Amino acid sequence: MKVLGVVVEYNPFHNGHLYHLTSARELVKPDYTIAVMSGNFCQRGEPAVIDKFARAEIALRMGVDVVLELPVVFATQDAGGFAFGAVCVLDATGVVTDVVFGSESNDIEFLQRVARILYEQPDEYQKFLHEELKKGYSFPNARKYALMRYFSMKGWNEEEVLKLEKSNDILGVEYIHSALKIGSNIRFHTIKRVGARFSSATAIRNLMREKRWEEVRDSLPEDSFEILMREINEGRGPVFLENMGDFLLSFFRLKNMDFFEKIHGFSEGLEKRFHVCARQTGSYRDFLECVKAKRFTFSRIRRLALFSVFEVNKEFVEKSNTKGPQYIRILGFTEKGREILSLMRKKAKLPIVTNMSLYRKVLEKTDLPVDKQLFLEQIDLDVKATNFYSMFFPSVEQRCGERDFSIHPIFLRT
Amino acid sequence: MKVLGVVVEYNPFHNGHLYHLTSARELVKPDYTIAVMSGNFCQRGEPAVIDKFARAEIALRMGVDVVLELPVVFATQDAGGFAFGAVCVLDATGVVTDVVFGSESNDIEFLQRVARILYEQPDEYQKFLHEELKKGYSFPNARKYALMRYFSMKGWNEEEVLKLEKSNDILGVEYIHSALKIGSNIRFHTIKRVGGRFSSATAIRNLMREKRWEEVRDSLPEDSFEILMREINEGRGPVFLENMGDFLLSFFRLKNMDFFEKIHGFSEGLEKRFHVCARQTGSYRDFLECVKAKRFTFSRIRRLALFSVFEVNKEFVEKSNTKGPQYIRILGFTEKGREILSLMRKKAKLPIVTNMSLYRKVLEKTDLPVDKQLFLEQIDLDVKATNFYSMFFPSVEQRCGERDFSIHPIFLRT
Ligand SMILES: Nc1ncnc2c1ncn2[C@@H]1O[C@H](CO[P@@](=O)(S)OP(=O)(O)OP(=O)(O)O)[C@@H](O)[C@H]1O
Ligand SMILES: Nc1ncnc2c1ncn2[C@@H]1O[C@H](CO[P@@](=O)(S)OP(=O)(O)OP(=O)(O)O)[C@@H](O)[C@H]1O
Repeated sequence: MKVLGVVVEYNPFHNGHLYHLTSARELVKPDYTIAVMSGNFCQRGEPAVIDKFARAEIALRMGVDVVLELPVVFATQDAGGFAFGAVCVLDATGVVTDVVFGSESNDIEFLQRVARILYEQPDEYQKFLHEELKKGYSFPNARKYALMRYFSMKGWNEEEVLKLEKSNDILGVEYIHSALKIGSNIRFHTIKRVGARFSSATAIRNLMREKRWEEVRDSLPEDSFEILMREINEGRGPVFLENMGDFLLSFFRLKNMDFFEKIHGFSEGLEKRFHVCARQTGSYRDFLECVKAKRFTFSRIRRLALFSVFEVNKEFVEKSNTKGPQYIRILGFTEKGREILSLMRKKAKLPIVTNMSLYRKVLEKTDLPVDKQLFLEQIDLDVKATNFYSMFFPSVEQRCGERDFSIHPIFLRT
Repeated sequence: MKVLGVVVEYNPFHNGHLYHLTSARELVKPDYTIAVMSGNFCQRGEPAVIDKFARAEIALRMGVDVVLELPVVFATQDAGGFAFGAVCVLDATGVVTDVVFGSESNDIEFLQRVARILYEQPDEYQKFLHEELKKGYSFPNARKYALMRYFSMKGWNEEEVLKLEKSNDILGVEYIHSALKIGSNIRFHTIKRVGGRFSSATAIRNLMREKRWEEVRDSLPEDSFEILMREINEGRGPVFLENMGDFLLSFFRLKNMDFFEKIHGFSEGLEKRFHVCARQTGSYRDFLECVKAKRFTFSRIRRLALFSVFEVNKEFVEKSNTKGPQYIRILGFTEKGREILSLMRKKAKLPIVTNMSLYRKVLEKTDLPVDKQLFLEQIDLDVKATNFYSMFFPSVEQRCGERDFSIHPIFLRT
């Protein structure tokens, strides 16, 4: 039988997301659909505008059967790490046969060809890559130029490689590359991205900031808007990066360069830039602009700020990017979802965590040969991120307790 | 020639402080007056309501000739550590002859008698203490009972040991004790504490919170009130603990018990209490009440919160409480003050820091047998505290830069 996996953030779940999910299901005709979803922080280094429990419920309402958390250590990395974590979780379920992602080109054959080269690492490609890195280009640029030069040597059209300047197709190549690395049999598919009625998740979050609520409503499915309003009515949203800005900036003034040198992703003089800009600027917005230069994107800097505040160190990320996620966290499922979750319990290659109050017992008793210390470090980060995030709920009445322990997986009858 | 030393916090400088300074000057008739003053955080675990540069200027205008900073590692400790740092700084100037402190008993002979016992550690006293250290008693209590039982054996009145339940006389004993430890020749004196026109510093900060400025005005010398208004009008005040509360509470959610176990001052299950209360409560006020129990003072809990965010570890404090402050930091001086500073350059036992941009050069060039690593760690903490505190200036425009480097010692002309 067929099971559709999808890799998602849903920050917030909007019409474009409904378009993807519906397209994916109609294309593949799966018996079940499983989503692996970023938690309370997304890949761009921002908080989710409402939390993962709310967004899990929306995913269920929109046609997902089971929602899994993509652990924080992957959810907040650049595309390579993000993709690797996401494919490991989907593959580890033991049931996912097909994955569909939105694509600018909608050219799956092109993406598979590129993923194969990056997987096999032919020496001519490596030679080109090394030269470009030596020339001082950043890895994404160097890889691009190296692939182009490789395409040319092969008598292919190198201009086709320009498709990899588009974010979603880059991610696509990384999903496929990850599946190749871990030996997964998952079939990958593209669907065409449309619009940016379809506003980007970032535009919609900006509409919320400006309190243009009618336009927000026009951008989201009804159940998504309803849950968004629910969270806002109870003071659990919206949550914006700028709400965390004074914390981040103040926290960096507590740290010296020695600290940042241990944090994953620091290189190219970024330790000194974090150290100096933290002391010379008075707001996180100004901080970001101070650290920012030609060779750094805002998303890279914002990711580094999250890695710093959560003390996500180099050794921990190295192990996570080698051994992968050590557990499957269930954020929610439907009555129909029970059926595929039951099969996962038989077929999964990682321990399944439903009841967080039990996760240490799950680890102690599992037959699966996981890395115990890595498991504990990974899930501790997931919990820490939730606990930190909840301090920024607008209403103080919502800031108590550990929501990973107090909120069980969302459940909806079918 | 006589130089009056005074140990002070001045948070803010009020009429009781003017009474003390006037009384001390009348008693000692000093040629010069040097204050050693807590920086931007005081001994009760709270931020100074305006910063150290403003309060140093107030001190000079009220008749102090030279203001020195009490380094943070001492300023934020309990009475023993606070006193030790303060007396070390004053003794290290090489010019201080007399120290006068406010006293509940105004009985200097008694305070001297108690410090002598603590310093000389009689056999009988040590026995009692070891007994009392068992039966679960914390040291300051076990000490009090050991002292009482000691007083009985010698045939003195043990009820008199209850004079040491009083805050100022506790400090008095510790100043004298510290002077004996380091072999200081400083003469200590008491003046009786008096108390309308006299409100405590805590009462005045609450008046400020409630915006009763006329009552604040009535509690403060004119120049003290004037500079308080200046800082407020210029967006550098007031600064209250509750302004830092969300930072502290959020920060504790980033930490596990292993972290608090390394922080100075943690014992008696306080690590578990910090950890659990941080996750169970939604505000720092609620956090503090959660941690509070009969055997804990709020001041101790508040101090521990400060040691936690500044990562003031057990070993760093143990060395500091052994070797003392490694530098004399000058916050301000008058014209008259320049004179005694000139003599200090010949007589001082620690390196003197005027220009913070030069402190590494000072440390490099000094012939004094300081601990260089400890010097660097102590002054790093002073700078960190200033930088952290400045993020809580009400005006965002005032939050940039490192004030320790941007603001030279205050110089007042006569
Ligand atoms: N307009 C659109 N058309 C088709 N597919 C889309 C889409 N928008 C998203 N998807 C697909 O929906 C899936 C989940 O999207 P995430 O939650 S990972 O958000 P994101 O893609 O970064 O959204 P953004 O910020 O608005 O660009 C992915 O396969 C998308 O390609
Ligand atoms: N009313 C008073 N009478 C006599 N001396 C006093 C005094 N108030 C302060 N002093 C003396 O002034 C000196 C500086 O006091 P800090 O700056 S250390 O403040 P603090 O004493 O904690 O003030 P509080 O919080 O208002 O009780 C000390 O020797 C005091 O004894």
